[PDB]
This record gives sequence, structure tokens and C-alpha cells, in this order.
Amino acid sequence: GPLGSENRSKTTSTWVLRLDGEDLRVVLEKDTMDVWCNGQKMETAGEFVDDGTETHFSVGNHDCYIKAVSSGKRKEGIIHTLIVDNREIPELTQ
Repeated sequence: GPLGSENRSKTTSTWVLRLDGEDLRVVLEKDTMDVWCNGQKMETAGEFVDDGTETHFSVGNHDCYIKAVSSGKRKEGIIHTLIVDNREIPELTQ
């Protein structure tokens, strides 16, 4: 319950998936493109490719990862897509 903001997630991504037997909430902060799950700074790979970023973070007995894709001239607009077990994950946006 932060004492600020209201409805602005342009620089922050979120994903809700049933993990660990409960509604696992994942968030991708633009600050360091890090992943936040169960109130615990996840550990990604931070591999920068020719175009886009492949965040590789381990989750218990599973292998999840955030598929990032840059669009525009260079870094105009970037979109992150969480994936768990080779399965796309819906973002809070829309």
C-alpha cells in the first residue's frame, strides 16, 4: 500500500498466474528490469541480445522467464511478456 500513484503502470509490468499453489503475482520494474515475485527480488540473467532482452529467472521447481521485445528506432517502446513452462502469460494491462 504505497502512499502514491493510482493508475500508472507504463514503466512497470505485472502478471498473475497460479504458481506455488497460490495466485503468484509477478512484477517487472523498469528501474532494473528485475522480476518481483512473492515480495522477493527474483534473480534473472540479464542477457542483452541484438534486439530485446531475455530475462532468465529460476522459480522453485520450474523454469520461467520474461520474454522482452524492443520496438521502434532503438528503445522507443519495449514490451515484456512473462512465460512459464513455455506458456505465454497475460499482463495486467487491458
